[PDB]
Amino acid sequence: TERIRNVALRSKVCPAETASELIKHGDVVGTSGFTGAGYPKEVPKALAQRMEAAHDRGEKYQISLITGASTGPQLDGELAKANGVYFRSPFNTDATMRNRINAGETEYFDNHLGQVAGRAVQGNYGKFNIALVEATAITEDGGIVPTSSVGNSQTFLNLAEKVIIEVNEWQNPMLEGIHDIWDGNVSGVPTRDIVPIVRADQRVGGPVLRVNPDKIAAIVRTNDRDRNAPFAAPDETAKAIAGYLLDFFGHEVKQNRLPPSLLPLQSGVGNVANAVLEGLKEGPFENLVGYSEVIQDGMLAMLDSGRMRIASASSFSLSPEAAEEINNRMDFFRSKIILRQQDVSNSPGIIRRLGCIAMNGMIEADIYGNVNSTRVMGSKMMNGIGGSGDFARSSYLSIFLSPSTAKGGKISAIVPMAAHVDHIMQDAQIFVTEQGLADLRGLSPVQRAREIISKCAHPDYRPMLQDYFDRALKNSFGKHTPHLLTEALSWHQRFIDTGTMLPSSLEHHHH
Amino acid sequence: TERIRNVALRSKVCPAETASELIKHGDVVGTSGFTGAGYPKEVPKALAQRMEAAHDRGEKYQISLITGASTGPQLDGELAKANGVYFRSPFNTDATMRNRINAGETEYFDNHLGQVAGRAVQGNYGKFNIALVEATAITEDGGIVPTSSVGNSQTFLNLAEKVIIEVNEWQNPMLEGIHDIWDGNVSGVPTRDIVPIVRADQRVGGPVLRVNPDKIAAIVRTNDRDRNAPFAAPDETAKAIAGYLLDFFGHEVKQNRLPPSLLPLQSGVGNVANAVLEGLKEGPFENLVGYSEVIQDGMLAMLDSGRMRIASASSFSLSPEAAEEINNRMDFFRSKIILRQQDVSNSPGIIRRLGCIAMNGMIEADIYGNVNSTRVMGSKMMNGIGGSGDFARSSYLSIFLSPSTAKGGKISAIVPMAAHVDHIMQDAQIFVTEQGLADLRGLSPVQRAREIISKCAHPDYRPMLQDYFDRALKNSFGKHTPHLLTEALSWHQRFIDTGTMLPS
Ligand SMILES: [Cl-]
Ligand SMILES: [Cl-]
Ligand SMILES: [Cl-]
Ligand SMILES: [Cl-]
Repeated sequence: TERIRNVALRSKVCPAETASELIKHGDVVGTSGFTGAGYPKEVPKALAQRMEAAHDRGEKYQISLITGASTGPQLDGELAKANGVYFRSPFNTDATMRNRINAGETEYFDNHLGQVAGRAVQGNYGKFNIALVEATAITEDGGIVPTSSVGNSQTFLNLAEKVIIEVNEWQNPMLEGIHDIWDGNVSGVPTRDIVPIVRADQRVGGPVLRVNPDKIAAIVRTNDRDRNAPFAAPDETAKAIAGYLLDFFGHEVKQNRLPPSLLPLQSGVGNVANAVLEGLKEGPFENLVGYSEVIQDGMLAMLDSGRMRIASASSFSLSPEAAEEINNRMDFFRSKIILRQQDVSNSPGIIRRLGCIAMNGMIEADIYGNVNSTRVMGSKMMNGIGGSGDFARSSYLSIFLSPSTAKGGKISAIVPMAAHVDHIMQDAQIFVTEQGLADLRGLSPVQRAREIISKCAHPDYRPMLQDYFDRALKNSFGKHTPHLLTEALSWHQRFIDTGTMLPSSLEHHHH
Repeated sequence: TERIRNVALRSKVCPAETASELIKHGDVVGTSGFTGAGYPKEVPKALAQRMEAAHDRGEKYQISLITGASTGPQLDGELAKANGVYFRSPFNTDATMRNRINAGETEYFDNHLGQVAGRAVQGNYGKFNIALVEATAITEDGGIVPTSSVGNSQTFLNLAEKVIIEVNEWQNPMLEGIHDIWDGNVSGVPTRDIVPIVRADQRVGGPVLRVNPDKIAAIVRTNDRDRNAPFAAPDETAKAIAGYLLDFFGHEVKQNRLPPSLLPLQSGVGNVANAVLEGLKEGPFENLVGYSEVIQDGMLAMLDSGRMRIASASSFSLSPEAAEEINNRMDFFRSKIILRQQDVSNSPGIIRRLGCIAMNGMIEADIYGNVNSTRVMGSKMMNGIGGSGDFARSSYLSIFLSPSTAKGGKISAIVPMAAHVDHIMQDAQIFVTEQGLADLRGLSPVQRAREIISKCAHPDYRPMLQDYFDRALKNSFGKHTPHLLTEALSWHQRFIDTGTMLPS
């Protein structure tokens, strides 16, 4: 079937290589793409090539690359390989791009995902030269049907001087109808509109991105796959974490602090999220609802069994197996899923109104329960804050989940002081590791520290943590949040110098 | 003219001492009180005295004290002296209470002010045994008219098992009409209601707090004063700061990034605010609107000079001169001011929708523009995060303002690394000191550093910050946000060891 159903736009179809020539050195480029789904593929590959060729001849060729969130090898990967990106925002998971960022070759700022559209409209990223957006289809009246994510595509389409569309025949035609795109003022000039979402299954818009066809400078016909990350099978650490979390939910229900259907759930991806979604599928709950950033394997399974009734997200993040399953049953799952603009999926007004339960990963937390989601040793970027801030602060309950150690035991995920902070104490109420669960509601910092050390810290590190804390309590400038500034960051430096946070017994250590 | 206009409730009047006896060791007490305005006074004093006596006889006698925000000597002060508060939330400015907190004798957690009502309903502080609320009057229908703040009072009245009302004759009877108390589910069980505020001057509720009269166990007639802000004027440092900000706003308007009337303004608690407001009072921006937590002296003046049209807040924080001024002209000012529940004034959904400009003070910022609002040397509580987070993260523009130094030049307000973080990089776009303004929008952390160091840092400290940053760029573990962890916190330790951040 013909995917470009607007006859007039067919005249703008052309090869990827030619379309990529529309993108000039210094251009700010907004693209589709969120958790490895729905990013443009062929134009970025052709761009990277021409970039490398330019560079080889001593000619500068770099762009500013603003996305929904993370993309995949064909975009972030190819462009970072070509060294073709001078500035990147707001979220990346590609390893080559991460190396450019951590070497200072690509300037990076990881804005809260729900705020990116707003800040783009305010002009923070400068003037948008190009919007580059992947589509399932173009409708009879020139509407752009998105693919496996919505992200910021509508905002980029509004702002950009020129538009390039990739129509990807790999994406299932029955994605059409799954998106909800609102024409209301979510991220524009104040006063903004009330986003009137009062239930997770509510649609407020329509199925297409809107763009003036006169801005469309090229359409490229493509056929290439998203980045479908291998399924991260839960290990015993992930299963233990999930166990403690599910025990906690069951307890809150039995104490009437949560309904039996819990509240709208936001979860991440990976090992632990997968263990939690598997536990929810088997637990004593019913009629669950997702209001998250992403749809993952475990959510599909609950939508299939009827355990989950609806899942709202901005994107899919599926394994190949799960992708195949939803592709063969898009008719059924399309009725269970709403994909929203990320400035709506990550809207704090909505997250709070709905009372979402936030469940997020972390690099580390300190004994007072300040959380680092991004910067290893305080200076090396992992991925970015993403929407963890959007959700942690706005949620009914903010839960952080992590192995108690990293790097094969050589790093403790509970430290004296976090080397960088993404989520302040006030934005984190519950911590879960494979060692147990700390409930910090209503506690002072010293009381948080007693719970976090006793419930969450690994036994190999707990005596060092207790020693730091005990001595801080005796010696800190103030006793409200006790610290020893002489050693607060010394475990990290110890790791930098020696590859482990564990002390050597050839020198003294108070514990 | 009788303040208690419900005849039947007059039979509940009793002595402050007798009322205090309703409050038992271990109780959770929610009170009125926000920025030194509208907190109960007599029952706390009577309680404090009974607490000391009990301690002497060997009887434990402490409470949990949950407020709107800060109170004053009659409440926080007296209970601190008596050592009668085991836990305190969310915001304190009383010196005696601060000393209990920093000595570890009172447990404190400074929640975001807009979230306190919600967490209290959730059960985070435990069950509320008592709500102790100051009132201007009690209407014929049994409505409780608030005094100089709303705070969390509606929520505490809802939650508490027993209610004590102090009716304070000192408070102006013409406060009645000024408050807007919403019927809706703002902070209750999800799903919450949409709060239909789309304009800062929009009233959506009524003038009184609602409470079941069967829950009222005692009404205490009182007569005692709120705290006042000092009467003290902006010095050359604050005026320099206001000058840079006002120039910034001017450039924004000229570039069409702000309207000529700007956007609703949130002005933080502090003295740099006064400079800023005093600057706006005679600035080129007309038809201004406040959507804030508090009505300061500055705001009152603009409401007077017509330069500001309306101000929404949860509370008053006025000098005695300004207090006298508004109490002479309440009929004028009452039409210009709306006092709301703090979970409405500080609602992130509302703040974002209105597109507030947030202007807040700070202890320090690091060179990457993380902000500390609360904890000196990372461990010693000043006041609390208050509503600075609610507004910083939700605002259209998040501005932080500060002298570039503290303690007569012996502390730099710009440091290699903040000893504690309240506001992350993502929540701070603009910094202003008396040295200049740093516009960080669209910038990576190293780019932020270059702006903050060059524009904001004091000349005494700027070469030292540049030295730290340059060696970090060379030697840091990663280069995205360069640090030398062996010296990131060394300026703070140097201050602890020697009394100054300047090397010998
Ligand atoms: Cl809204
Ligand atoms: Cl809490
Ligand atoms: Cl709302
Ligand atoms: Cl920005």
